[PDB]
Amino acid sequence: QNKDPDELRSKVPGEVTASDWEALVGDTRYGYFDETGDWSWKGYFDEQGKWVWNE
Amino acid sequence: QNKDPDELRSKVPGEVTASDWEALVGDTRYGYFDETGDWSWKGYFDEQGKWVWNE
Repeated sequence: QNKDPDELRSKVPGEVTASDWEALVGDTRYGYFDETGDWSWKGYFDEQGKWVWNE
Repeated sequence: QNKDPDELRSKVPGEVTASDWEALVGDTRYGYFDETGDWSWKGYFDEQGKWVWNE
């Protein structure tokens, strides 16, 4: 399983890679599957590599 | 000379590092300074390394 929202950040600080995002695909803490069946995100990694939300 | 936002993208494909954002700092297209001098971002890089706005 994945880490919880407050804590989560990229394996390496300041560097976000495809793994940092793909680990989160399908995990409904971090997004949802839209009308068409397409993953959409509820946040993103910031310059630091910290995960932030949209709102 | 940063590219414009539709064309912009990460220096190394499949990877985003601070330097990719560092180049944008003080490019008013991509963020702005508040009155105390903090820089706010108007968007972020996505998994493909493309700029996207906080819509």
